[PDB]
Amino acid sequence: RERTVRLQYGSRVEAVYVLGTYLWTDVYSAAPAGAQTFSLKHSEHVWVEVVRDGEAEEVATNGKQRWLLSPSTTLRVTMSQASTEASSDKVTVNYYDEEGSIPIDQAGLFLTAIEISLDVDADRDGVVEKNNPKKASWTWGPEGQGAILLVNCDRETKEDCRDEKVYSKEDLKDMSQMILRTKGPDRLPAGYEIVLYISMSDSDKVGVFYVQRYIHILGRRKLYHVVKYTGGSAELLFFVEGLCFPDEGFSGLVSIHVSLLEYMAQDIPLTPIFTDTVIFRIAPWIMTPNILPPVSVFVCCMKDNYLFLKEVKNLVEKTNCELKVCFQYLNRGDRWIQDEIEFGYIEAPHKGFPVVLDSPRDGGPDFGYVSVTSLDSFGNLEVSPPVTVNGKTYPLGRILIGSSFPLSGGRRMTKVVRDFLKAQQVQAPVELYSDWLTVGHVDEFMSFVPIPGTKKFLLLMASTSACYKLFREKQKDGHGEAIMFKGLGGMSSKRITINKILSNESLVQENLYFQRCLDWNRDILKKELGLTEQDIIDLPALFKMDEDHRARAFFPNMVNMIVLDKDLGIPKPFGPQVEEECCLEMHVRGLLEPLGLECTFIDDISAYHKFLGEVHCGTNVRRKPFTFKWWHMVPSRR
Amino acid sequence: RERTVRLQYGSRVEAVYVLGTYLWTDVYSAAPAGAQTFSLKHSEHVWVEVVRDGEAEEVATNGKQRWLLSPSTTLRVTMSQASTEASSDKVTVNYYDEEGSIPIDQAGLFLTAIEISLDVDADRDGVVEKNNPKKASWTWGPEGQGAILLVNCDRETKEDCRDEKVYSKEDLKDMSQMILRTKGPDRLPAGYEIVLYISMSDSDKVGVFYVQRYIHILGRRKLYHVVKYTGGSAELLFFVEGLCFPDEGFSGLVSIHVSLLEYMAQDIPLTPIFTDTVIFRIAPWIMTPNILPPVSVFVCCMKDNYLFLKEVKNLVEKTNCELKVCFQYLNRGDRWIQDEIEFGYIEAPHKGFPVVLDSPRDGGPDFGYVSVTSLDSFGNLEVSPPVTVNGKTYPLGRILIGSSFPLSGGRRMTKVVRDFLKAQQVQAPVELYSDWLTVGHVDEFMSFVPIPGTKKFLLLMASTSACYKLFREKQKDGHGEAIMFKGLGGMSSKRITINKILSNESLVQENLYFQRCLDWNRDILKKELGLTEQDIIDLPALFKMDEDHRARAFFPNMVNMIVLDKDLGIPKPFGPQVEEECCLEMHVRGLLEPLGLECTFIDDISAYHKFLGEVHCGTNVRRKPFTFKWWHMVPSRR
Ligand SMILES: [Ca+2]
Ligand SMILES: [Ca+2]
Ligand SMILES: [Ca+2]
Ligand SMILES: [Ca+2]
Ligand SMILES: [Ca+2]
Ligand SMILES: [Ca+2]
Ligand SMILES: [Ca+2]
Ligand SMILES: [Ca+2]
Ligand SMILES: [Ca+2]
Ligand SMILES: [Ca+2]
Repeated sequence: RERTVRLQYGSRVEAVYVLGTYLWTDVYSAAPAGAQTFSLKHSEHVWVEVVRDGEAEEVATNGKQRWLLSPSTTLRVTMSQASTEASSDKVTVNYYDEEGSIPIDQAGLFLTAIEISLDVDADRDGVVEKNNPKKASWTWGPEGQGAILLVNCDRETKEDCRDEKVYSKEDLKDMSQMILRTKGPDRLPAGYEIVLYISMSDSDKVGVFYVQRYIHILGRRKLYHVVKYTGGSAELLFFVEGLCFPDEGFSGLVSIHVSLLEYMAQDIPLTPIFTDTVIFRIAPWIMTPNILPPVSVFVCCMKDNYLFLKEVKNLVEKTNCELKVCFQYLNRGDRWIQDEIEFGYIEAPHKGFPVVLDSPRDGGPDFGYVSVTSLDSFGNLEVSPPVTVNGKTYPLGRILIGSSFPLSGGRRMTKVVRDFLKAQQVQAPVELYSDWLTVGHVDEFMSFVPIPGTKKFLLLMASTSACYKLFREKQKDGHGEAIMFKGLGGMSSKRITINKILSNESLVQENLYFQRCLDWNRDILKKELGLTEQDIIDLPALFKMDEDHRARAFFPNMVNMIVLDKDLGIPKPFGPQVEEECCLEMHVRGLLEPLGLECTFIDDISAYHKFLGEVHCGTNVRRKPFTFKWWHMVPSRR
Repeated sequence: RERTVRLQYGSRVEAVYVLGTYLWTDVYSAAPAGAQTFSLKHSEHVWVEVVRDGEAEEVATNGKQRWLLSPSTTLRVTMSQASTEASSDKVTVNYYDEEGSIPIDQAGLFLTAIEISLDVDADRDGVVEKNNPKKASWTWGPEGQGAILLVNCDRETKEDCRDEKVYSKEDLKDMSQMILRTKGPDRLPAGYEIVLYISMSDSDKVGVFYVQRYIHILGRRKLYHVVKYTGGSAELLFFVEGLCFPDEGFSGLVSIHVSLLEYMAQDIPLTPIFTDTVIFRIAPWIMTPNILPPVSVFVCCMKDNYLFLKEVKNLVEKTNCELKVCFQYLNRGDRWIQDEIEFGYIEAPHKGFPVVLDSPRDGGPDFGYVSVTSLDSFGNLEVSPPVTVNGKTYPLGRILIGSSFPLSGGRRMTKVVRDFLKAQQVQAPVELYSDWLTVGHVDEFMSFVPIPGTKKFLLLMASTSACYKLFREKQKDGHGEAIMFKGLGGMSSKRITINKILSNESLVQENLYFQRCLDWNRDILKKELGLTEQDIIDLPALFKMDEDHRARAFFPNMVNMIVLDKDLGIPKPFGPQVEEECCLEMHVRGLLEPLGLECTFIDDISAYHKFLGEVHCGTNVRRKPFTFKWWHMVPSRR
């Protein structure tokens, strides 16, 4: 970076020189009228070149050499080390007339060299390197560069980013470090100051603190901060926090600048002499698919649903997971832990923590927080395992959300949430068709499970055709009078049997139609996830149709299951009993067990004595993040 | 693309098959209970494979072969040609019990194959190719692909895109072609229709017409159109227009879909069976730098400014350009042609036209159209020649706009215009510092000129130091009493001479300060344009300071000049006369003429008898577009 500094006719010029720049110096304007040639002297630590029409020659500290004065003959001035109190850094130019070798005038440049660098960890190893040449840019990929910021959604005691205040030093651990490194003499020369600043636009995206006492110096309603200069080699440590996630209209990128400003006069703005810039990207909110290792199983249910709690506890005891049990709240649905909460995470090189998206129906440390229809529930939000589709890899998987057909006039998840998920970018969301379901959640018809002992996975699909095939076989086998819902006393008077199901003509037509809805989804998943029929297992399911021609479960949907590695908690179907075993249970075992999946059926409905299509319990599994670092992905240009 | 179609127990299935897809067919669900094996037959133009657990074998039209019934044994069904009236395309599956070789039941699939493709010129040669496999994406660069749309800002008789109506067939020439190509029998089977559609979001970005009668079928308040199906090989020609340029919040990309919809029942939404998508990018508004060939010179001035008009006409007569003369209007400034109008262009493979940005102070065919401060004027908007900066090429140059320092609280061009220019992307704008000038326009201090006989160019910078050096030389030479403004009778009583200028102490300090403002710009231009001192010439300039400490010209700014290749119209400076020639004129000739630039001084101030810092005339040159195609650029990720 070349910077212009002119000698003044005939007055001396004093200037700060910032290392990493060099000066081009006009000596011609300061020459008195009539002068012919010029000579120069300079001090030890100042390098000077005479540049005549593009050709440069280094000049000695004390030479007698003379050059013709000319607009195209200039100086180039460089310094490789900062000034100290022992420095006298200068260049002095003498001017000569045609007649005689004694100088007729003199112009000089007194310099104070300083190092100024605003530094961040742009190489993404968690430590702040000195002046990374790439620090002003942000690039994706394994070779990518530039610093990362976490949204500080934490709380120690709204969330931590809600204000401009910092209390716990623990908070600073969530924060990215930014260091202003300087070197120079005891003070800046008269008329200079160093100022950190941000744009008005980024002022709601960031906050910056300086440390027993943490001062908030940039952020909401603070766009600049004058920095105190310390001489010698000094470092000022700053901590930077993100205030919000990428979204519609916010890419995730923010910038912080430091400038050396020169005081000109009263009422004149100060001149930026030198500016250094660092860029941060705020880390996206990321979702964890069923293939990732489980950590904690969160469950909600009424206090007296005893079988559910015993059977969930038993399942979890087969694993290394912890069980967290939560009951119902006045402001939350019976399923709220599944529907109102989604466990994601954020990651930076230095730190990461799980982060919960919380969407209450009505209404900690390193667990972060944050017209409507049923499709806005997080039962309607899933994510696939890592996939490759037509050569394009999605190392974090793809987010799936249920919707309706474009021209249908049907329900759709709110634009605000869809925009949020799309803006995270690294999960490249796909819309499925959930609006044929009364509740409208993708988790009603589909799930993913890992295949034990491999790196592969399966898509599990609800299938009505599988159920009808099975029931027709059992009927052919002489089991037509086999009764469903055994043990649910509130269903007993209905006397529902395989015969009674198979003879219901309108129910058959309804379920053929629902199977078309399932198959439409099957095709989208196969296309957008790069799946073949070998990656899919069909689980028998059955639905009843409402007045809107939407489906609700006839018996509990087995596809919505707790996946803990090889161990699966599967909703107990209460299917027809053949030889004192549920034919639905036996059929599901026959599909899954050969692959090394272990099935545990979990009864969440007995406590209610009947099943009308609604489940009153919910579960959500919190998982370890992907090993793959999000910043190593190269998302498509948006 | 694999699509799911199940045989129905035991009822026949009729389906449309779209070429470019294949069907996976479940034969197991339709089998009666107890059946053991199955056999199949199929017609000549239907290819059938039995796929047993991933392994596929082609099956003959009439074989006797039997396979074990099984959920994992399915059919794969493909067709390579559309159906005609002579077609009977079918697959028939027979089912067998354990005992006996006579079929116990049968299920069948009756098919009608059709070709459906929505086609655009994605390869950017101006003709619409058949089903470009890249047509659903848009990529930058010489190897880039996907179709281009023009904003139809034209008018033949607001602009043409302002409504949904089309009159002149000439209009359709501005429009991009989109063709729906189909092939099939006389009619679609019962229960199907073909529908073109767009998102609500894109409905204000596009419009689509179908042709003596042009019907507007998609656009504002029209999101879908049912297409009439014609049998045999048919093509429906559509014309597509852009309604607006890329902007803040609009990337420039729009999508159009066609779907085959299947009617299910009353109150049920129709099922999209097949969807094809094309994407367009709306061409950006591009600015033309002074290096590009001039076409027309537009000029405005009062009717009686005779010298100006004679001298401009004389200049233009040295070239092949046409002169267009415009006078003053009540709603427009004296400079309006320079300040309120900017001539850009747009280009698509098929067509391009110049497009004017019009910003009236108060208030045709293939010339398109479209708190505030002085910085919003287009005197404050320039563009550099093509440059390369640190290896990064800007083949269309970079847009330059004047601003103030970030922390100054000074003036800045309105966010809406800045956002617009940034969104065009291909000119990668740079902000300079213009706010030290009373009027605040970059064109007051800087310009570009080509170097005749080469591919190179020069930056011209106003310089106060150059003026002081020259005046001090002339004074030393005994010319101190040389008078400026000779012939301007309204300046005569001031008796301004070189001596009087040089002895004004406060004026010297003001101009040293203005030279610091110029040099700050010089450094930004050198940095952001990749320029060295060899690419720059300094023109003498002088300013007076106002109460806000901002500059206005002391004598006419020569840097704002008409550039027609080697020929330059330069504002006549009215500088001090030495030997009956203007010393400013002679000095400027001595700089430019050796490079083969021809200088003509143009007097725009004599008609006013004095110069107070304001010029009452304006010029704007309309130029040929770059040879380089904008879509061949690869802009940085935004
Ligand atoms: Ca580092
Ligand atoms: Ca925190
Ligand atoms: Ca806080
Ligand atoms: Ca924390
Ligand atoms: Ca969920
Ligand atoms: Ca083409
Ligand atoms: Ca038009
Ligand atoms: Ca129109
Ligand atoms: Ca036209
Ligand atoms: Ca302009």
